[PDB]
Amino acid sequence: DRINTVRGPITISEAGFTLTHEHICGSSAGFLRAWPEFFGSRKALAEKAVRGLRRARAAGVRTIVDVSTFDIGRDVSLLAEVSRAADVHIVAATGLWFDPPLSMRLRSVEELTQFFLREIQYGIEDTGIRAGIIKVATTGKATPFQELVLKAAARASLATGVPVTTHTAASQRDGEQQAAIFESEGLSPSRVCIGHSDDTDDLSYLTALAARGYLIGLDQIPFSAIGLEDNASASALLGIRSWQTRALLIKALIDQGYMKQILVSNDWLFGFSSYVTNIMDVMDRVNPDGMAFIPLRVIPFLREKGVPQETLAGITVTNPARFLSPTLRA
Amino acid sequence: RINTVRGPITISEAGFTLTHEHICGSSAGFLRAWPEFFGSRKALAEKAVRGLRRARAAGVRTIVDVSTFDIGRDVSLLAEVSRAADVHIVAATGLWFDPPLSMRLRSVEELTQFFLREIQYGIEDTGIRAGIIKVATTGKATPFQELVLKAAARASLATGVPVTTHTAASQRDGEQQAAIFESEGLSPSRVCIGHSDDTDDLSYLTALAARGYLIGLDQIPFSAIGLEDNASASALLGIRSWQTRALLIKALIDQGYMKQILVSNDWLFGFSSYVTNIMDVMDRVNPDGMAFIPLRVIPFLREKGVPQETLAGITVTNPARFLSPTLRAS
Ligand SMILES: [Zn+2]
Ligand SMILES: [Zn+2]
Ligand SMILES: [Zn+2]
Ligand SMILES: [Zn+2]
Repeated sequence: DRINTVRGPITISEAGFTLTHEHICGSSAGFLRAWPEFFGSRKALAEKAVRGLRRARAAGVRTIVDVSTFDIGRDVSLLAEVSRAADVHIVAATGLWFDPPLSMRLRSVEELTQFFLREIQYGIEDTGIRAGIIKVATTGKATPFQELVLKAAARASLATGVPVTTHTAASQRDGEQQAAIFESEGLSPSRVCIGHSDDTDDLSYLTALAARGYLIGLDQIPFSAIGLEDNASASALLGIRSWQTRALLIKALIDQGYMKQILVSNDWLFGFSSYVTNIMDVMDRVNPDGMAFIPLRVIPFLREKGVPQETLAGITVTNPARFLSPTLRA
Repeated sequence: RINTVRGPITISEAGFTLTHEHICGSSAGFLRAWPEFFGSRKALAEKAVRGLRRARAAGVRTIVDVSTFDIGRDVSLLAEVSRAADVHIVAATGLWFDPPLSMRLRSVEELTQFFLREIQYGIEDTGIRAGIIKVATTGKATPFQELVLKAAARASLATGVPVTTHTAASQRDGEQQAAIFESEGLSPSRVCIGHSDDTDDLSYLTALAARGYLIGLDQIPFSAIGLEDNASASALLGIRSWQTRALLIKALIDQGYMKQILVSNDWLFGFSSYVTNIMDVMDRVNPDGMAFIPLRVIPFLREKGVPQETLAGITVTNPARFLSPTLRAS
């Protein structure tokens, strides 16, 4: 009956409209503290984040889930600062993404389980801030280390009730192997979001996962390099499908009967250091609305396509609350 | 003056100096996220303080902690143990073998700016300035490692701070490193070619020394003799005896290169980037820790006929000439 945020526990009712896959800053462990000038300054980054969260809040957002892991350079002290300033709840994450350092890559399943548990049950670093979600990643068939991470995430979820959310390459149908590994651990699909699922046009891939009880993360809705296709780096990151094509997958899954299984987000951020230097600016040029893109553009778009407001409130309020509220078994 | 974690020191203050050491071999952010890996931060600090006090009692006055950003260098911890043990510690900038994406994606100009920040401004928000630049290859340089070497040469050329390297001596890495450094105009007198004790190729070593390079014979206690079937320890430590490594010091002395020699242990008080208990295995191999050089190597060389004055030149005179900022130490 409580969800952990960077400001402490909140009720299901307090979470309200929740974006389930976002970032304050996509970076690397230790990088923000070592080279804040990469972002102009820590101050400038903080300011940009407060502005964006305030705009999001004005558009209706009440909570974001920051799925930045240790190796995404998650700085929960920065999260707490911006959450306070903007009055938007922020759920922090544990887990590991694609850039684990050696001190992580060398660890056993038992050790990784202890680390994820520490961040959920005790706190992150010395902040006392506890993670409310576990983030994991594969890009095609899991490496041996990625298997350890998936197993450890499942075990941490099974001991705490905190859910697991994933990065996939939806083209490579990764959710299928992620699912297989989670189920081998006894994890309920009700505690798992298969993320970046909006990157495919193969509806049958999505429906098969949904039929199994998985949550489906349609979470890069504004990602498109339409208008900048000759920007190789931007095209690689954003793809060449329109935001409308991505958004229409939400309607497609509603129509199949899977509205309760849908989670929607922007996968936005206010700083971004793990890619080409100015990728943040390019992204802002693509989507000036930032995190407010879902409420301001996507919801009205789906309404115009015939989706009732009530269904959209279900997807953006009810589903996230059911996903996040700790349980074995949602 | 030479920048230490406690402030700039004069040449006269440096005394007996171990030029390639670590307080803790880890990964960026790792110590702060998972201090229990080390028992606790307190336990790690106590172990480091005990170890430095032992080194000091054996005559050590300064160590150069060549831990980079990606070795998880925590300069706040360095300052803490430096003050507690009364041993000078020089901190490092540069990059080693585990750069995260936020480093790997950076250009030569951006890396140069980062290294310069840590030398001229300070490390993180601590105001502690680096007194050396650490770089690394394992065989032929990767494209990224080339950028790191070029950026290190540029930062050295702007500041007078020297560059020290990790090599695979068996692959004669020193020759490519030298070539890249000189293609940037760097004086060999500002460069220590490190881990040079893992070779029997005296002609490779003397050729470099003759060109003005400093030769880092810096892993003298590294040996898995008595634990050869420990795959992980033998991979890290090798099977070359400590006596063989030490006799290379005498070999270079006997060929007239005493002024080009730098000696050290490459020791540490915590180690998280390898197998979990590697620190224990290492302490079982070399209970003297950083006091191995003064307690074991020096008397061994004395017994082999090397005059004390030569050993003082190597352990006191050479490191001071190496560390004191210049563009040409001659
Ligand atoms: Zn992702
Ligand atoms: Zn993301
Ligand atoms: Zn090394
Ligand atoms: Zn080292």
